[PDB]
Amino acid sequence: MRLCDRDIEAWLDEGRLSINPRPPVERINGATVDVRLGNKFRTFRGHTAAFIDLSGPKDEVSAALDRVMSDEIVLDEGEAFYLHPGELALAVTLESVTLPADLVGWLDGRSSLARLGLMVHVTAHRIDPGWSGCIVLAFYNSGKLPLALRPGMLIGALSFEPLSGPAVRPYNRREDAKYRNQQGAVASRIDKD
Amino acid sequence: MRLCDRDIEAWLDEGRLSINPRPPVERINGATVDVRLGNKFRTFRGHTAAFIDLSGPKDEVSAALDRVMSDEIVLDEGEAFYLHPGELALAVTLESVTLPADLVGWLDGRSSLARLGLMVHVTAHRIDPGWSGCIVLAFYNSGKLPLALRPGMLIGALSFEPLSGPAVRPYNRREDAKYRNQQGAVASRIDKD
Amino acid sequence: MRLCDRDIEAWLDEGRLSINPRPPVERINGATVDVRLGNKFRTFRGHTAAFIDLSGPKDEVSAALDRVMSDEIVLDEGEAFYLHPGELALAVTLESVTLPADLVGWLDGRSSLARLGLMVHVTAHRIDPGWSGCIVLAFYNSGKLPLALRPGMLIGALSFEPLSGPAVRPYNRREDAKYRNQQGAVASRIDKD
Ligand SMILES: Nc1ccn([C@H]2C[C@H](O)[C@@H](COP(=O)(O)OP(=O)(O)OP(=O)(O)O)O2)c(=O)n1
Ligand SMILES: Nc1ccn([C@H]2C[C@H](O)[C@@H](COP(=O)(O)OP(=O)(O)OP(=O)(O)O)O2)c(=O)n1
Ligand SMILES: Nc1ccn([C@H]2C[C@H](O)[C@@H](COP(=O)(O)OP(=O)(O)OP(=O)(O)O)O2)c(=O)n1
Ligand SMILES: [Mg+2]
Ligand SMILES: [Mg+2]
Ligand SMILES: [Mg+2]
Repeated sequence: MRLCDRDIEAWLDEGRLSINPRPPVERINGATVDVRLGNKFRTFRGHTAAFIDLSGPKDEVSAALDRVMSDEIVLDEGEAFYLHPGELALAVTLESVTLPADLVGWLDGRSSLARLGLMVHVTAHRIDPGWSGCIVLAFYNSGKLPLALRPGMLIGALSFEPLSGPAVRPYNRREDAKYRNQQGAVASRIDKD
Repeated sequence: MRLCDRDIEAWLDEGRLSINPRPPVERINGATVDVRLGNKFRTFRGHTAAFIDLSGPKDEVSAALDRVMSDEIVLDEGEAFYLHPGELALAVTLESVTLPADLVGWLDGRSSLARLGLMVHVTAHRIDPGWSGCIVLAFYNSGKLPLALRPGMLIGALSFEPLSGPAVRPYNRREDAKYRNQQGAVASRIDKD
Repeated sequence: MRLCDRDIEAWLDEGRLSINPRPPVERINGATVDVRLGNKFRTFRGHTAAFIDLSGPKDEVSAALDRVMSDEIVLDEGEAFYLHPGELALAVTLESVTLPADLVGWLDGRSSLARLGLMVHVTAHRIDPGWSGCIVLAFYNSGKLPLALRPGMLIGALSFEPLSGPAVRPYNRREDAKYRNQQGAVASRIDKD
């Protein structure tokens, strides 16, 4: 079961969840809240490493991640990020989202973007109970044209699903959770497994 | 919850939910209804533009979309569409689906297709409450072999999820909704943002 | 509605849902159970066929699938599977999952893996009511770096959703279901449509 729009307006009013800044009524409809693109990005520098050993020694993996991740890219007023075909890039939502322990969220892209090949997640679209922060986007252009991405554009949508009860280990309280406090286009922390 | 098969049917029998043509009992099972491939398609003509400015002047964006989108391709009797690796294409379901205001739908592909790299959407698989029309598919072949797609084949599945209450702004009543009355392989309408 | 962590443990304790071997308490949190990577894999040999006719004559599609699928790869001690960008591969979960008729499951990847371009499904991530078996993974590396995959690593997550009632035609009792008794990195069986 997903919250319908009116109830998404209720839970937000009651402080039962937060979306900050709160999108206006034109962006909350059906069973979703549209979210917008942030202004921070990250690309990959493949020429500095041969591969990433996903569950290899913690040192080697971290040293490798730091080599291949560009610094954070902050776009000027007016400026675009050009996502070319076959290029993976990290980005972030403009909105911070905060979920309570008895709610899980789900990130969709958009059908208009799908029809041009833009994926807004790479089979990871769950926003956990107790989550609090801006959502990091993993963009991939699977289409035939480069796509200019500009801060503020509508980039996806969130839907919300009550859990069967409150989670006993929500994200804000789990010791080995990787992405609390995340505020920009944060790189993989697979090294922390 | 999602509706189980008997409850999917019950909803079809009451007429709230509607699928046209209605698939037989052999294609409604577990918590899904199988859907089939239509006969309309669209490809991209990248050579006529440099890029698409997703958030750029409305006039630029439409003019560019019209140049890159092919003529609808209509396949007659057992003609195939050849989806080659790395090629994004648009297609449609054979079935029209109509949802009421208190229900949201979700499009899956198929495991058998996944194992050959066929994606049936590009992180956009929500069918909204109030939606009424054929579903546009954004195909991408991520595998190593070209795949021949024929009309009538089983291409995906739908599951259905009651909302917490009836949506106040369902898709059929919302004024800036892009894809009401969708009956073929309709191209992106990101220009109408 | 998804089961929260305490409710997942309760259903495991009841036994009609089951995950063998059962992951410890550290791996069940929020609304998910983490799953791990198994030791069996498959690649494609494209050089033996021109294409696969998804709904062409049964005997010629079974012949083509047998020619393009490698036999099963079983990795030796401390050995890795190297997933190069743009290469599709099949794998399997370490865990066997068994769901009852009144429950559907959903496979996520991981945000840490998404941020390096690793997809763990190809728009097919529904685990059906009545399902029983190891889950076959369709991996694709959409990133810039090859990724070394080692058995035992955390590869994804499962969430669980009660159905409106028990399915009348769950997966275990359905005569044209393709993937019961599924043990390794089983190849597409699209030829059985
Ligand atoms: N594979 C898909 C997914 C969705 N849709 C349809 C069903 C939805 O109810 C509708 C809108 O989905 P989105 O909100 O993701 O699309 P947009 O945001 O691009 O359009 P809109 O401005 O109308 O919200 O399009 C479709 O035809 N094919
Ligand atoms: N990543 C995944 C997703 C699903 N499955 C399994 C779980 C499902 O219960 C089953 C069927 O999934 P689909 O209906 O998507 O696959 P098909 O339609 O190709 O098979 P079938 O004809 O049996 O419905 O396969 C899997 O092993 N790995
Ligand atoms: N597109 C997404 C999807 C998820 N997340 C956030 C929301 C989740 O609550 C969190 C964790 O998601 P995963 O469990 O899939 O990520 P990991 O397993 O890699 O991290 P962890 O070790 O914290 O479980 O990351 C995000 O920023 N962007
Ligand atoms: Mg929308
Ligand atoms: Mg199926
Ligand atoms: Mg996780």
